[PDB]
Amino acid sequence: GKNAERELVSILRGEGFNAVRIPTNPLPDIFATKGNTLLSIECKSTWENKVKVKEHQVRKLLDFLSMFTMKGVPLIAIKFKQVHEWRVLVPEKAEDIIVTIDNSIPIEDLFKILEKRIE
Repeated sequence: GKNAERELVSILRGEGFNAVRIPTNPLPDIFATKGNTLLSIECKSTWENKVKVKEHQVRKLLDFLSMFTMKGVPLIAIKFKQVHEWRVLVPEKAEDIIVTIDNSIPIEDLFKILEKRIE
């Protein structure tokens, strides 16, 4: 998963986030900040149209956010290679989630929203 993580970090940095991959278990794949916003990211790349993220993976994203007094947004960021698009889902609670192209949004749509939330 390292190449996809590097690509995502590069995207986030291009978008003005300070983003870093955390070397590899208890921590998110990537975290990124811009202003008072902290993204806690599970990053996945797939040729399938869906990806399963386990409860404990989501929990790790949330626990990481709980460490900081920033406005946290947990994110499952998936490069859905079969549509050549990074899409994201913001987990609302720690549970098993199947992220699909249909229940995710383009990462650029997220960035558009975050631009408003930071503004």
